Amino acid sequence: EIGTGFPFDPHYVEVLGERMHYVDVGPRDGTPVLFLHGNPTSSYLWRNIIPHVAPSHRCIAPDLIGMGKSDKPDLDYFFDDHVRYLDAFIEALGLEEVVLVIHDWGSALGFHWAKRNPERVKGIACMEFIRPIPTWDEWPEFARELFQAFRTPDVGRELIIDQNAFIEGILPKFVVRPLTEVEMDHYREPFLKPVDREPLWRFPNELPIAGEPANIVALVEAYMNWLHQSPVPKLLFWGTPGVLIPPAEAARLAESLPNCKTVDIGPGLHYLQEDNPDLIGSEIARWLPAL
Amino acid sequence: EIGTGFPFDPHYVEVLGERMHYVDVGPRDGTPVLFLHGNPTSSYLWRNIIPHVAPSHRCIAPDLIGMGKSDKPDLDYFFDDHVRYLDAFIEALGLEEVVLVIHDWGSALGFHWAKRNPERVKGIACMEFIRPIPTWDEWPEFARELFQAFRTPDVGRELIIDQNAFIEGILPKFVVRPLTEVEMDHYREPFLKPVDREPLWRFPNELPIAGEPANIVALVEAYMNWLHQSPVPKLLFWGTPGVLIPPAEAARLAESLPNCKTVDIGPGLHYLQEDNPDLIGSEIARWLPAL
Repeated sequence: EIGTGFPFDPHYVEVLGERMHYVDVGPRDGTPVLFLHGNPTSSYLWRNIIPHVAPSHRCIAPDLIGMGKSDKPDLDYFFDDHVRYLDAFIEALGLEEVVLVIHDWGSALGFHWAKRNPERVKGIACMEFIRPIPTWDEWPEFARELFQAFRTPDVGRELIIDQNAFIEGILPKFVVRPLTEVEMDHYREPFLKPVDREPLWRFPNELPIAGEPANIVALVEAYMNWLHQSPVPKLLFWGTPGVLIPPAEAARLAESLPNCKTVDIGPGLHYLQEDNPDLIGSEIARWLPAL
Repeated sequence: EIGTGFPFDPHYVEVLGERMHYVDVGPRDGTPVLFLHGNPTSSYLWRNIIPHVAPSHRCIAPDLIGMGKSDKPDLDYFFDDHVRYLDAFIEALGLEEVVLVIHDWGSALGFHWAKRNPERVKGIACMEFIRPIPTWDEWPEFARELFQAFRTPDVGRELIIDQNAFIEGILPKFVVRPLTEVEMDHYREPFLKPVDREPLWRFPNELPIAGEPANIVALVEAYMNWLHQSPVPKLLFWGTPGVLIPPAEAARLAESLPNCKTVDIGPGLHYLQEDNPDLIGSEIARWLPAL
């Protein structure tokens, strides 16, 4: 049966400013065995291996920096930071030769230390260690999406805020005729500073798609249900194939909205003003006096 | 031949502490025609339609707050923000009755204003306007992925820091037998503060998959090539089906790594310690004296 206790006594050491924790049991002559844990574990992972090894060798299992009972200093916790703090943990204990028992990122660390002090590593016990993974096909399928998600950053902000996707990508995507550089530079001009793209990223995150955001969903619903009953003269322009108002939806609204005249601007996506402003303008002009 | 220039003298109005640009052309009296642009455009979007309406009617084309030549305050730029600024802008100019010409988020503003001020809207010309989108199948396929991307947050950080996925999700996912609540509480204790979950999240983002990060890929490739030529004794534990080291890969590293004994721990995924610690310690301890 697998035991749940952590029956080891806390041993602390100061190193590069931080107090790290490590279990230390076993004798003090000969070769120590250094137990290196991974993510999101700590020395507790070894609680039921160590007692088999303790009655013969020194068992040293440290809590990696920022984990376990070691102190949690505010830094990135890059791999090269665990490297710095572990090297420094080893020497802070004066360890000479060691036998390594490693797992996971513990194994990236142990292996990497052993390559940098080969003369000093007398044996390596490993399990489930980090090799390179050439393709995502070799990650087990039941875990692939989860680990693919873990490496997904702020995709929306990176497209819109960083790469300016709504100017550089959506405008030409959503106009049928090609825009010109002069036109695109007019469009680029108010968002040359990335920080100013905040509204260009909040807008699509505010769209009423699949029930969210709920507030905007209900507000749009309410004005659309006002619109469906109001006798206000309405002029709907629509293009083929459109984006938000595809041709079949323009037809339905033609009879679905009171007192609504619709106009076929021809081939259009989203910015119909940029594919056929002449027809949109003249039809507005002709429709106005009749109000 | 579509016009590229913007031949409009700039008008400005002071609306809730912020200067707002607007186009103002055409006769004074009569019912004004108010053009509302959307994302990510401005009154420039309207530039070739206005020439058709200006002969007969006043044309007012504001640049929404944060956009065009209008002031860029430090808002989040929610829809509610624009509703506050547009409303004040309409009142700032004294507009009584209007005719809206609206598109995109301009249409969401115009419609929502008109619903609150119906007796003030003499007409509505609209194009590609915002209505509730029930499912993502309603969105054009050629743009579906891009707009879902726009609405993707920091998926990695929300799972690991906010939702604690490596502790609540990966640990039981990666251990064949069930963890008890006491064991889960030992694993939870280092990171009850979500800010302290930094390494939990940076570790999977450091894994060497698909060449990223290139530097961790190289460092791990170096100690692996070192390992394949080093004669240090190695004891490789592995389970079925494993995660990082499946049975067949274990089998090949039995031959590929010199001075290597291999121990099948039986069923197992990634935290083999938690599936067969006795066999692991037992075999380490019988391996140690022969070092």
